[PDB]
Amino acid sequence: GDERFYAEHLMPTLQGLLDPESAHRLAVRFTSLG
Repeated sequence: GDERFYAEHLMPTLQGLLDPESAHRLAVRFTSLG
């Protein structure tokens, strides 16, 4: 794991699993799902 662990497990993780647009978009959907 290098290019798929440092770019596929770091970018979408550090800048996607808690991003104001990536994490908020995937969260708001579950928060306002009903």
